[PDB]
Amino acid sequence: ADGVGSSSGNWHCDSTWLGDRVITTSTRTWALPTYNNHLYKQISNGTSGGATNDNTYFGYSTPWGYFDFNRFHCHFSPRDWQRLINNNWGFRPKRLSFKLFNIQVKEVTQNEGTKTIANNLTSTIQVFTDSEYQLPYVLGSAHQGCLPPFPADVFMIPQYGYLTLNNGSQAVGRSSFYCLEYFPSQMLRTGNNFQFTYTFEDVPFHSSYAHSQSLDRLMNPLIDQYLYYLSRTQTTGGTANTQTLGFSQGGPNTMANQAKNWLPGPCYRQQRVSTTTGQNNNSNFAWTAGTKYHLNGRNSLANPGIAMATHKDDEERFFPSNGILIFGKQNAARDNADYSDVMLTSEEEIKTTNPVATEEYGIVADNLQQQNTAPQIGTVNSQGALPGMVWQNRDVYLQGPIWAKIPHTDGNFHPSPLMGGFGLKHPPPQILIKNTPVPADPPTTFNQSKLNSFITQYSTGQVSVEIEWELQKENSKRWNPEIQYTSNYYKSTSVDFAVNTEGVYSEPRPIGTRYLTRNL
Amino acid sequence: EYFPSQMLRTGNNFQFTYTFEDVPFHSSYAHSQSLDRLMNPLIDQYLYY
Repeated sequence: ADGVGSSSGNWHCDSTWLGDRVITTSTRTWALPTYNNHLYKQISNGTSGGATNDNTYFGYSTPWGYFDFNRFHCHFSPRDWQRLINNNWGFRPKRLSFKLFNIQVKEVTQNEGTKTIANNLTSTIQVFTDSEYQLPYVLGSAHQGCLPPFPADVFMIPQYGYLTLNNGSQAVGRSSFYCLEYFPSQMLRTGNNFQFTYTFEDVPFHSSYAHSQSLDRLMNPLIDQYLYYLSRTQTTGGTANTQTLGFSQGGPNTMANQAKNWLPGPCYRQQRVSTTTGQNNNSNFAWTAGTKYHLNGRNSLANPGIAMATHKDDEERFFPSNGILIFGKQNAARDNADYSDVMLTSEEEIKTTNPVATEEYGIVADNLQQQNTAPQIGTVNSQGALPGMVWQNRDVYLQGPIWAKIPHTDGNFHPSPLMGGFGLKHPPPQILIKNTPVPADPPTTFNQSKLNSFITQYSTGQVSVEIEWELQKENSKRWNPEIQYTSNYYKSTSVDFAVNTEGVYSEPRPIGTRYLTRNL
Repeated sequence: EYFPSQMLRTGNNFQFTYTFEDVPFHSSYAHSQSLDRLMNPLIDQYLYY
């Protein structure tokens, strides 16, 4: 049975590689504190305080907390991530299991200056999953508070909150309030455990590979085309130079002129920034020159935006202003961190199919030329979908997110999340957890006011998550060797992806998925 | 007049049936959230700008 003196689960951290499948399992130790002193609170921000209109909000913070494993380093060790990206053309999630076990509730009393902590054996926690998607879904915004990448670390559970419609700092009639105690929930004492299972819906494999061809090079280099293009509008001669028409076939020496079947993907142009700072304009342009969208009178940066190549050849010092993912190095500051404290990703691989984020999409015609008027052209800085476009998605990273919830709407176009990962109409459900309030002694004459005098408590336990992943094997006939992700050979003060002398785990660099190649 | 047609005198009647093809439900509702507000208001992101 389950009692005070027996454990309700075991520690599972493992990975198993079987054929076309890999199964990861992770266990961590968590600590859960009481939030808001058991209260729900209205929160808002408005111009009155001095915020700009672009930052206003209205919402609620709750006493509850939630579990989040939406980063890949929750499930994969760095060596496992190497096995995946060097050997496979793609992967996708299939199913998951979740367990919550070995739960301990503790009470802390304050007397004079000294603080003491004891067990409370009869207290509970409450847990439920939102399986019908009835709550605002705050997973998928890339918040802090996921399970830690390193299995020995103990993490704090984050507080749940949400936003609803606002006008300035005020609410409107359509604004919704939610009470989370209004769902069914399971209550657990120190001997109880909790578990559920979930199945992923069909989703396309993430493409982990780069193309070894480019979209404008798909032709046979040895042969002419049978089609023709207009090669000459004027006679080339001694003196006159009158109007003429002349035509040529496309061939090996004019590839720019040949007829083609396909177009590069869409473009929304970003401003370019150099990591060599003396090359940048001297001014503070991050917001005023930023790439933005405009919704209901608010301006919001398109960050990272649609997938575009970070730079062209030999340009690596440049990046789009708001167009890339940027991670932190360990102990990086929250505000105004220096360039040496952060890690910049590069989407450079998709340069074959996708326009570079800092250039125009192309050129079109402005006017109607004639004998009287010379022709004029114009530059295309944003281009939506054209028939014949092909494109790649943004890459995924070991530090980065896995899935997002597709918003429930009448229409969408190519619902792949812009921060990267798998779009899901029915994502893995969110998991809510709370300490049950325990009153301090009531008065001995009746009073109708709600009791707000409590014994301070927190809880701890273990959590397990297990995901099964499907693999897509690499089939290539390429003769020469591939690029692989590898560790450095040379000696160093510390080992990458390990602890230091102080005990702190760190991740030296971001690692994407695209190493193997494939024909376009 | 180049199609087949049914002719009716004062005692006759006419009828037919039809089945709609699968179509998505019209959405009769407004959203209570906005697209730029979907985040958790209490927590920082781990990304940088």
